Formats: sequence, structure tokens, C-alpha cells
Amino acid sequence: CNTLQPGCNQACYDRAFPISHIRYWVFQIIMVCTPSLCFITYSVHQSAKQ
Amino acid sequence: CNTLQPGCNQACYDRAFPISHIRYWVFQIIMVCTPSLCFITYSVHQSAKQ
Repeated sequence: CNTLQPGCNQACYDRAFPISHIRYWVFQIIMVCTPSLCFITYSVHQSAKQ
Repeated sequence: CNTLQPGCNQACYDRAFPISHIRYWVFQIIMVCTPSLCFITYSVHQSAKQ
């Protein structure tokens, strides 16, 4: 970045990219799989009961 | 100056101080003394004539 003041780079980088795209994608992928995991656990519990 | 672009310093210095005060003062002092010099030369010529 065209600047000489110390700390003018980190603040600008945070402003431009508060949350990176990879974190959002990972969060979405992990959140989407939770109903499948809970269904698998419920099926395991049902099998254990019988 | 708070900048990183090369050449951003000389142009700004020229814009802020196109002509320095010392040059103007010297020019004024030299210009003021010219009538005295021409009067002295005219007096010398008059003395030489007589």
C-alpha cells in the first residue's frame, strides 16, 4: 500500500477483508452437514434401543 | 513528506516554495542600488568632462 505511516497497512487490510472467503465457506460446509450427523446419531440410538 | 511514490517530494517542495525568500530579497537589494550606481557613473563622467 502507498503509505509510510506505521499501522496504515493492517487497518486497511482489515477494512478491505474483514472475514476471508475461506472461513465463510468452511463454516457453511460444516454447518450444512450437522443435520446429517444428528440423523446418523439418532439412527444409531434407535438401532441400540432395538 | 508522508509519501512513498518517487518524485512526490520534489514536486511538492517546488509547489510549496516556488521562489525562496532569499532570492527575492537579494534581487530587491540589488535592484534598489542601481540608481545610485548610475548617479555615481554620471558624476564620474561629468568630472572627467571638466
